[PDB]
Amino acid sequence: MELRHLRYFVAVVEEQSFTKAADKLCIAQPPLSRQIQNLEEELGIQLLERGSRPVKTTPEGHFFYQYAIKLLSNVDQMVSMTKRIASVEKTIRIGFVGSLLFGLLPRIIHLYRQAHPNLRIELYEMGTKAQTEALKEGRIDAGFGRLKISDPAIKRTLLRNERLMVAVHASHPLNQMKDKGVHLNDLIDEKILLYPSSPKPNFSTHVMNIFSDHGLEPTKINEVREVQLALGLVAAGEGISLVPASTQSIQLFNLSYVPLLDPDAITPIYIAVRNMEESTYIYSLYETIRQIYAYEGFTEPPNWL
Amino acid sequence: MELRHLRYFVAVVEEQSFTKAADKLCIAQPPLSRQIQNLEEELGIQLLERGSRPVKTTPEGHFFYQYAIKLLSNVDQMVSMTKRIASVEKTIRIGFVGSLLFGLLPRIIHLYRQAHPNLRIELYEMGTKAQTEALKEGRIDAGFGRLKISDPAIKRTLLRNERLMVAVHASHPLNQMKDKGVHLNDLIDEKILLYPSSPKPNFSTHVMNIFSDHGLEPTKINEVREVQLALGLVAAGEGISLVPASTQSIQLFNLSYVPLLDPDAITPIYIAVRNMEESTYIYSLYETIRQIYAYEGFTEPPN
Ligand SMILES: [Cl-]
Ligand SMILES: [Cl-]
Repeated sequence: MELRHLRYFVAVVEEQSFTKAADKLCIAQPPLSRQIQNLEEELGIQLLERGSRPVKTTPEGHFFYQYAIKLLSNVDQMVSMTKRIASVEKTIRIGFVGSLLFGLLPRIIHLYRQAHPNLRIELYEMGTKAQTEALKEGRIDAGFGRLKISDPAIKRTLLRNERLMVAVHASHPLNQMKDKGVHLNDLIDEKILLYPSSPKPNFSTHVMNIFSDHGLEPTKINEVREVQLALGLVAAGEGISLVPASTQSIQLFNLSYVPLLDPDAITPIYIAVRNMEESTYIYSLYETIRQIYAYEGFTEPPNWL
Repeated sequence: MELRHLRYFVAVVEEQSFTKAADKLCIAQPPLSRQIQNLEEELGIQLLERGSRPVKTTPEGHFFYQYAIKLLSNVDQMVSMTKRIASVEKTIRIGFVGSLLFGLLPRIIHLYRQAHPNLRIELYEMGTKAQTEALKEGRIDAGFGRLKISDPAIKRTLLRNERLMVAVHASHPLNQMKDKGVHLNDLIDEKILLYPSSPKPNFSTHVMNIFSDHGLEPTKINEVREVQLALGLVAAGEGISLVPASTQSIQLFNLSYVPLLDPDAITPIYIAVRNMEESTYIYSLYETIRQIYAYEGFTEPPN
């Protein structure tokens, strides 16, 4: 038998009518009656005095109603009880892009971590496209990326614009311009290393937008898998690359970082959250970004609160 | 006739009586009435209602008044302009891109002409790359553009960030969001008409960039010759199109413009001058823009 068999019987007994029971179940009278019939023909006992109005129970049905109500109610309790032991431990899932690993994100996470010793924190290297998908889908709670998001269900805050830099070998003509800087236009015809080869749109997309925003489109490009390969290939003299300033966490012999003069040769750092987000766990993260930044001397991101 | 007659005629219609107009000019009304009489016979047409004392003008008389306030207003401009001329004749050459003709540019230029009555201004339509190599060579002295410029021989300053908008046929579903606007995301699958088809970079580049900033690369795209075509075709039920806000200068039956909600769905406007530029004419140009920008409630920059 079914619980549906029971809920139907119970609705008929209480209402003492087949109509007030089918309407309160939002079903038709025929299927309702047929199911209780199927219940009776399965038990071998008649529960209802059918034909006598208002509908009432057989003595056997009168006992069955009492056990049925309890059993339905114990199903209700089971479900509830089962839901009480489940899902105690709070988890915050944070998505981020690999390039952000060389900046402040780690120390930010560590601090937030000290602030919440009872919180499970899961970290996932993901791109902005996946982050947006994972956010809307609940899979993550806060994303960090370099590429703006086109999606109304999501909200981006710009945390800080970060300066682009030209990684060059030490013998390169441009290295003579290390102190002062070069312009994007000075790079236009060099072999340029773009990275990562990871799913678009990634940092290579951004670099190209920067050149395109400045009327430029370099033909000598060569996409490479990762940032260390970029730098590594540069320090072997394959060519130049464009990297965030924070990437200067990586120093390789004869690898020389060189500023850009173009006021808009910048890569922004965003935090993305679901549009209607309000967890104190995210604001606490946000506050932690504000705390670290001031500590470091960057301008603070604006008020959540 | 003489200016006397027009001035004399102006006061009688401004101040509605013969004696009250005579008070304004501090002269006798016996000859004043003769002068206005002397005007109508020369024309061979009456200008005022014969005997009516409210007072009021005739069909042809009223038209003449407005013509007169315009002429008299220009004789003052003749007087005022002639005192502040310049030195026999300089030429300032200005480069701009076509899309700027729909915004505040021509009104800036028009008011600029007024500051320098004797100045020969020379307008040249050209894209950014061409404005660069033209400023470096002296062939222009300012360049109004929509593209960023890796300098360094060139100083550019951001004047304003014009909103982008989506041109759509009024039947299009997006047109529901006419007073609420949309996001680029909604355009991902749309038929998008990019303009123009000149040498790149140009506005199409920019739009392809704007989409790129946001992690979007549309596939259903056509590049068309220019803005009118793009709009024309949008009306012709051919697709959608991304325009600067000022394109709404062009209005077509069943065309409607949807605003974009994305914060960076924008088209910047830059003046570009030679790095070491301190000419008074250019400084003057800067201030006209600030003058105009102020008038329209927009932001002034430290130029
Ligand atoms: Cl960082
Ligand atoms: Cl404008």
